[PDB]
Amino acid sequence: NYGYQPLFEDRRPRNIGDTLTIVLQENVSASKSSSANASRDGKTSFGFDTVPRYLQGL
Amino acid sequence: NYGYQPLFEDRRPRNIGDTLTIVLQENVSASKSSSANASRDGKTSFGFDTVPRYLQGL
Repeated sequence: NYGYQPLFEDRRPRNIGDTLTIVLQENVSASKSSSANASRDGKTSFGFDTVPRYLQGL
Repeated sequence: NYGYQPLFEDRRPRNIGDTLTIVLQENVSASKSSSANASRDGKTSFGFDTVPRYLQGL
C-alpha cells in the first residue's frame, strides 16, 4: 500500500527517493577591458641670420 | 495460474523478473575558456640642439 496519490496534479517529487529530470543548460560569458594614453611634443627655435651693425653687441 | 492481470492498462513491469526496454540516447557536452592580457609602453626624450650663450652654463 502506497499513500494517497492525487489524480489531476502533475507528477512532482514529494518525498525522499523520488526522481526528477534536470536539463543542464548553462551559458555564462563575462568580459572587460580598458586603456589609457598620453603624449606631448615641443619644438622651439630662433636664429638671427644677418645682424645689423648697431645690434652686433647683442 | 498467474495472478490478476489488468485489461486496459499498459504492459508495465510490476514484479521481479519483468522485462523493460531502455533506449540509450546520451548526449553531453561541456566547455569553458578564459584569457587575460596587459601591456605598457613608454618613451621620453629631450635634446637641446643649439644652446644660446647665456644658457651654456646649464
